[PDB]
Amino acid sequence: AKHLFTSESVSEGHPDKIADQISDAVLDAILEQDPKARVACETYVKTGMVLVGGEITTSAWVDIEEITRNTVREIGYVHSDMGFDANSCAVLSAIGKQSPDINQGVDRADPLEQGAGDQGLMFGYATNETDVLMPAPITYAHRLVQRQAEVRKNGTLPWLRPDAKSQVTFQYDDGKIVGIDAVVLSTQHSEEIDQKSLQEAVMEEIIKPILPAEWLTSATKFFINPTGRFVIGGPMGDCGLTGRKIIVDTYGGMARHGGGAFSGKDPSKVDRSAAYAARYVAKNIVAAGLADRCEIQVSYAIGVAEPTSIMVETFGTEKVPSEQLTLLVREFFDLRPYGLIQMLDLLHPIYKETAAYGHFGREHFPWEKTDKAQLLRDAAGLK
Amino acid sequence: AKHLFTSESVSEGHPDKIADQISDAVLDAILEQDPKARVACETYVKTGMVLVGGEITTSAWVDIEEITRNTVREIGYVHSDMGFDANSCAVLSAIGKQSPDINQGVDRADPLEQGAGDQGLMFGYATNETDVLMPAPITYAHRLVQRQAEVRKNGTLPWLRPDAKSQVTFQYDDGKIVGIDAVVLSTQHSEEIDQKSLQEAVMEEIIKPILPAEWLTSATKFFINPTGRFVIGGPMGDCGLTGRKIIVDTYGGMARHGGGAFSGKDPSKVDRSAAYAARYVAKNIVAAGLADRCEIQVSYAIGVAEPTSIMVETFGTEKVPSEQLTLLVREFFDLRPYGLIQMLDLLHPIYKETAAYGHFGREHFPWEKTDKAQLLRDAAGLK
Amino acid sequence: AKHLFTSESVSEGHPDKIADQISDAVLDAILEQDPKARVACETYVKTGMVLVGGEITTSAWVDIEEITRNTVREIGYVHSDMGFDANSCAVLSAIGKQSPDINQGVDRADPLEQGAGDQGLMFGYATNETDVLMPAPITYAHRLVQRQAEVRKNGTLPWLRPDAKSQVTFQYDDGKIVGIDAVVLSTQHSEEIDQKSLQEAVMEEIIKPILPAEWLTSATKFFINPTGRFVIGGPMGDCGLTGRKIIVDTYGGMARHGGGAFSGKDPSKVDRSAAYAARYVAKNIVAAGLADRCEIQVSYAIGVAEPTSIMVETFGTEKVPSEQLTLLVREFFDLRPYGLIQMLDLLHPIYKETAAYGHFGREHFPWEKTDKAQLLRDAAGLK
Amino acid sequence: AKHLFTSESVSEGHPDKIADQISDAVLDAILEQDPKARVACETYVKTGMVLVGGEITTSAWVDIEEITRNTVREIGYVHSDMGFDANSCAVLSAIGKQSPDINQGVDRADPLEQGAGDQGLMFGYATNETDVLMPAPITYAHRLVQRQAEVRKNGTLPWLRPDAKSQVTFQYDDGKIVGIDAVVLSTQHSEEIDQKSLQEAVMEEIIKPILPAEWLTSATKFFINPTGRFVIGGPMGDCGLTGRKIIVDTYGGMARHGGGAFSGKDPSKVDRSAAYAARYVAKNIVAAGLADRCEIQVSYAIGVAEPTSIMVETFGTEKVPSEQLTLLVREFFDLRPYGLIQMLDLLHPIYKETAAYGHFGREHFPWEKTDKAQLLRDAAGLK
Repeated sequence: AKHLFTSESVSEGHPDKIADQISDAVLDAILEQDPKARVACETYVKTGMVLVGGEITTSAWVDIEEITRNTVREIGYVHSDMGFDANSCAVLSAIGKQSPDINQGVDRADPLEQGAGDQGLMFGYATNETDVLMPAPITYAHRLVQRQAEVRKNGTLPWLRPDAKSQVTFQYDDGKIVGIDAVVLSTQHSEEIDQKSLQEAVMEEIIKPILPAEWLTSATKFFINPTGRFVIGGPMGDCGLTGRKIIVDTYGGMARHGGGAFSGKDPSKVDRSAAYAARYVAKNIVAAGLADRCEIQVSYAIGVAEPTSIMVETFGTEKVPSEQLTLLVREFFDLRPYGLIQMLDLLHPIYKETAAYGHFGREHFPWEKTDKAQLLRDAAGLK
Repeated sequence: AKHLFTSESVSEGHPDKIADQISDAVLDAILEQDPKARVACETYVKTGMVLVGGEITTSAWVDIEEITRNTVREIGYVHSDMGFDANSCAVLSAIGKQSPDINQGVDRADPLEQGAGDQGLMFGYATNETDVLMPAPITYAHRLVQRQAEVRKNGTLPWLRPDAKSQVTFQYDDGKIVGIDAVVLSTQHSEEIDQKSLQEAVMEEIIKPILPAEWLTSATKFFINPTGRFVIGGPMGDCGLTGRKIIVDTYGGMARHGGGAFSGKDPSKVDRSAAYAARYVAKNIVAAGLADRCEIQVSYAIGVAEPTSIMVETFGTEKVPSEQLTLLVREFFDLRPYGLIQMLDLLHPIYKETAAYGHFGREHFPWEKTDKAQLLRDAAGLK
Repeated sequence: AKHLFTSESVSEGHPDKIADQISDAVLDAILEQDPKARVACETYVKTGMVLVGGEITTSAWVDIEEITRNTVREIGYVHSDMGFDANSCAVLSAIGKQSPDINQGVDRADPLEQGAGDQGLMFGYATNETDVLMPAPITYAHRLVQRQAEVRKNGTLPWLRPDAKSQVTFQYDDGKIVGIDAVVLSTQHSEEIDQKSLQEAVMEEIIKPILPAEWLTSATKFFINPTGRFVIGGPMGDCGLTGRKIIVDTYGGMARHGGGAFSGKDPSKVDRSAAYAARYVAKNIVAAGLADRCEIQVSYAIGVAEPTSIMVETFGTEKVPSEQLTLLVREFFDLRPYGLIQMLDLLHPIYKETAAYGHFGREHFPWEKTDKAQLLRDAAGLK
Repeated sequence: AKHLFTSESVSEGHPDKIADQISDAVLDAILEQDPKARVACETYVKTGMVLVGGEITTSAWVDIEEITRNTVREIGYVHSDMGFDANSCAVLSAIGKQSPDINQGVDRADPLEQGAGDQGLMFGYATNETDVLMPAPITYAHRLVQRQAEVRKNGTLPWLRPDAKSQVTFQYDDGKIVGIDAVVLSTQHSEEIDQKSLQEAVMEEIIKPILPAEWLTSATKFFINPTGRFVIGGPMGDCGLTGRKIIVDTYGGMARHGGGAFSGKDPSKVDRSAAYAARYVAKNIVAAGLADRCEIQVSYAIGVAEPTSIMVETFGTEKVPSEQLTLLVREFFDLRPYGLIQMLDLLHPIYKETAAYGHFGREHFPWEKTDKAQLLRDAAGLK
């Protein structure tokens, strides 16, 4: 039953994903020295200023002027003829520090893996459409621009200044992907490149090697780079702030995504840590037999680490009844907040990368390493 | 089978909304001198500062320093131990004024109606779930703390500083409406009101005579601020950020959401303007009997008028098989970008009411009026 | 009786003189549209931000983002490889606007050329050592860098990025300048120029044509460009704010300079307008006979446009007694504040230039046009 | 012959000083972890904001956000209708941390004592004009509103908000000391005190028992705030600015002043450090009988230890003909830059007391101690 869904992934580059980078990048050293830190990181960016604002609390003492500077080096904005160089661009910073004690915090927490957390409604999903478990669109969006960040940096094309937007559409007939409608990839590029050669370059080294031609029709629209030219890119003309690029980070479109800001929270801010657990259970369910597609919802108000809701659903997919799914899950991996810190050893430095390419997708994440998966087949049956 | 859900909200007090309000307020005040300006602003607010940074094209001159200022005025913030006073509140303009022809990022159509925007994805969702064709957990969340305001200006309960977060937690059975499981208010109270004291006048006056009394279980969990001492609130401690609470700005958690910029953009920018129109399509596709819970996707590509993908699920409940109506929409809801503009009488200041309390929700703004409805039933067949 | 005094003039370029430029440059259009405006203009500059802050009040409505941008074009900071380009450098702005009425102002003013002004102690001086009336050092400081801004811009040397510091020393034996000890001129320059050629270039096209060799010894030290190289210049590594480069603007060293911020005040701020009158009388006295060297002091508290003090002194120079000097002066050109606005027609746009090269010195200033000069000889005698 | 003078001052309340205070406070707090850091900061303050922007080299980590904050605390600003509260006051770091070797601008000597700085000019001036060898119009200005503070913390007159401008207006005859002509206080008063009411407790308690009563004419003009309603004061309306009140920071108006950076620089930067030392030379060259009103110039050139010009006028009154003592100084006051450092025991936090109320003025800081004095009299001849 015919559908053609779409998704956008923007690469590190597009100002919102810069922010995400500075944000967590203050967070990583402010964690590496003190993983018990509470930190958030609302970076604003545009034109000449990276404002790294927000509130911290660690033993650690992170330098911000270079953290900020440095990842703007890293993603590659270096002379003005692009649009803000890493190095004559002010970092200002308005980080409110409270002091590092334990007691009157924004909750109070006391036996360790009980009693805790804050307000937000975090969904999870994984599904079998893909080789690893993410909906087919955001994958062949994210991947696409991830070859863009391979094929600038290494020296393959010398010309793709890295603010790249990349959209993709899949002709959803049934359960499977029969077709894939239009690949929209715009990429910023030097004054060197006449468009016909970019129109050519993109399709060799960025697109064709990562779109599986077995789907690729003779209906499928290449829309590479459509508005004239792109030279000035990154904040030079536009404005960009922390992670309101929030769909692209977690199932581009397909995620019931219950209000939630991803990068730059330490892991006691539940909107993030708790929601990774919502992935860890969903995938862990899916590839292990118990259904063709799994989604969870988990939800907390402030305080009660006894979680206010577990809305598991499959949409006509399940192995046992919809109820026994829930049943198994609950007994198997507790999602009280300081609980999920523990399950997958979170506060040690895995962050710069969660900003930029896929917050879950690359098989090296604590939330992504499917493990207590094959331990689900056994209580369903041996499957 | 049965489910629980949750849907948060924040008042005109929560930093993120206060910011968002200001950005819509500059959008708005830019339109009063003319509507045809492209204009996006983004604020960041916290502590002692609001920076209204953005890129504006317009012949309007509006002095942002006033607009920021009496907007924070309209949120009640005066004697500073209420978080930040809107008299000392610093104000920084970083809005880049471009006049009506040399921008980076323009290029266009021939008649008005064939133009094209920048790219992305948008959805909208209806349901006679409750009154309006909102999925009324976000709505009973919202409505509940629509009353925090009513109170402040109406004198009656006096000590409420502006902030309100909230979660309604409904349980749901597979049809229409079962019972409340939990409901919470966090208002930031006066210094003067005793903790237990506050709870009750809340109970017997904010919460109940909003939140619809038929469903009241002997186990409806009632969290009036399990923290209590919400007092240094407002724009302190958590920072502002324009255009972040997108979910509670759009459809409980019940929304399939696109990445994106609801507040702070003129109705060219099809981030917002497609996803307003996708309630014009949704409410209507319910309102005329032909389903009972649509969600139509729209997407667009930059440098194209003809959109790239449009899909109206029907979570069951379709009173026409399917590709019939998805021609009907194609027949009389011109999804071409500038088309929408003219469809939704969108070029007017209208907008500062948006940032507040659902964009679609309230019966006023043209995005929920049942205009094109019986014109479908008699069209998809003649019934 | 031997002395060797020094002075520094920095060119437009050195961050403090940038500021001075942005400052008055907001002031000129905010005057051109409304000369009755009160405006001040504390621009901060460093690295990536020009902050143009301060308070205004006009009918006018000056754009600031381009004013700010534009004079950073003007003095020539254009690609990053210098240190902040005019155009990916944020201008932010925090200009506090009051509204344009007349009554409760920071004084109250009522018949026109009476009753008025504010607190400050403004000295004036002119003397005969120079062709026009300024002490010999600041002249052969200012002039020097003013050939630097001729010999970059025009295309003579293609290489002097314009943040130039220039110091000069005069062997003061008696009343006259018998000698001139050391010309210290550092100038910023491309990676093109090996120093020996700069060491050569400077002495042809910048120094020798403007130091009168008739003084120039074979003792006189050229100190051109001494710390290694200068490439990055202007705010790129240092920080710069409005007119605290305050000696160089008014008799580099030799001015009793009674506390006072020059650029970017409109002319009801007495520290500036009133003090120009302190020049208009001193020069007007000097070249017209009545003494070899004249200095005045004038001084006001807030309010009483009847000026609290007139400390005229010559230091053993006078034609009549020191007293009759005062006597003539008083009868001749009144220095109540709204008085001196009038004498020399000040509020019409002469400002961008008062920041940068000499606040008095170039023979086209209202304060500098000596006129009621020859009308002093007559009441002394016919001399 | 006779003269009038004037000398202003501002308290720890006037914006410019409040800023200056903070910048010296960061300088200071940077020295506590080590003295050898080059460090310059500059603040800008106003309304809701303090940005401590600057360039620091140091191994110290000091968190500016605290230092700015409890400094504005120490200026008394709390309940916001007193101008700006120092709890909501936003704080922005733009201090560029460089570690101990690759800077733009270093290059140096071989022993410590032959090093060189950046360039400029400095003067210092003594007189047993009144007690200390200050020209005590700035001093009776200063001293007078040194008492505004004494009062606030001592409880007695309570309603004084922190701001004080002031002008003493002395008349002078050609020798020692004649009569007061005028004296004014602008304090910013409470909302509560009646205008006439305030004047008198001012009169009979701030002004008199500072300002030395012998000289009290039947015509000493007494301006207690001819404006009266000074109330919205502090850092509002006129902006802050680090390092601007240089005259009232240095020598009435009676100072020959060099351009420059008294507050906010470590004692390398011979802006400040030469002009502290030129009171060590001045006070001393008076203190040992050999003149009664010196002013020695020093200057330096960048890339030279040996200074470029040094001159000790004697406005008459020289008890040694001249070039004799100007060898003596050359003999035992090593004016070579790092020399001074070691001469003036300058590498210590000392400094936040400086920004307040004369740099030289008070008998404590080594810049007014009569160390080398009788060691001259017996040296310039043996008397």
